[PDB]
Amino acid sequence: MSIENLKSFDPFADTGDDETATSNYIHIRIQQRNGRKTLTTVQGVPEEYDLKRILKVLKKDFACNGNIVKDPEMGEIIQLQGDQRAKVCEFMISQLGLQKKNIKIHGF
Repeated sequence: MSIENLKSFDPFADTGDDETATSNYIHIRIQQRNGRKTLTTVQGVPEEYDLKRILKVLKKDFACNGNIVKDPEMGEIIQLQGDQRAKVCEFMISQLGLQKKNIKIHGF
């Protein structure tokens, strides 16, 4: 037998936030010719996900050609072809870890 030693409480504490610089966490530029061929570019991919990992998973998922390009603004614009825009955004954020601190959208 014991003397009031059941259901012991324990600490929990909390984490520590920290902001470096807000302006754009994920770039997204769409381009079309008012026809059928749909194209969408994206940038800001982390190191954990290379162009080969995104091109292999995208092409294997729903055949989403995810190649890379070099623009005069940076030189790493990941070009993604396919009518799965909302998908690339849902998969990018869901895979990035709920990243929405900022988004650089292009204006055509």
